[PDB]
Amino acid sequence: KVFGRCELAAAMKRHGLDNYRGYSLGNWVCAAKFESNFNTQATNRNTDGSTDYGILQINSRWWCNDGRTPGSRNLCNIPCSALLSSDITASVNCAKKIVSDGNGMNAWVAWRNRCKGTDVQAWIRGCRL
Ligand SMILES: [Cl-]
Ligand SMILES: [Cl-]
Ligand SMILES: [Cl-]
Ligand SMILES: [Cl-]
Ligand SMILES: [Cl-]
Ligand code: NA
Repeated sequence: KVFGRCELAAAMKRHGLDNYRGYSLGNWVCAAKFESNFNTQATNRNTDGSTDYGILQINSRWWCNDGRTPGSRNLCNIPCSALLSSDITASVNCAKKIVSDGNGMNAWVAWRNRCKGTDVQAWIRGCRL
């Protein structure tokens, strides 16, 4: 599923991400835009053989099991394919664990390079929330 900007904002709000660990909703929408272009089916392979999955590009090196990342962890306790669903629940719940692990949203490279320090409220401007 390719979300619209305001559609995704509303879904993330319903799932408790607005101001989660102090990150306002626009941060999460901005991250998703640059990680996946709002596409739940996005995948990208990394140099070390791990793979990033879904709307927030969660990495199989630590967070999910895809059966092809030897020596990795599965800290969200899910198959990586669950992160590609049209229902964003699994991605949101795993993202909550990631953002709580000490480094905040700096875990998302695209957030750090394209959203951090910008006017992220623009990403939810005009949306009925
Ligand atoms: Cl957009
Ligand atoms: Cl915001
Ligand atoms: Cl594995
Ligand atoms: Cl949902
Ligand atoms: Cl933080
Ligand atoms: Na893994």
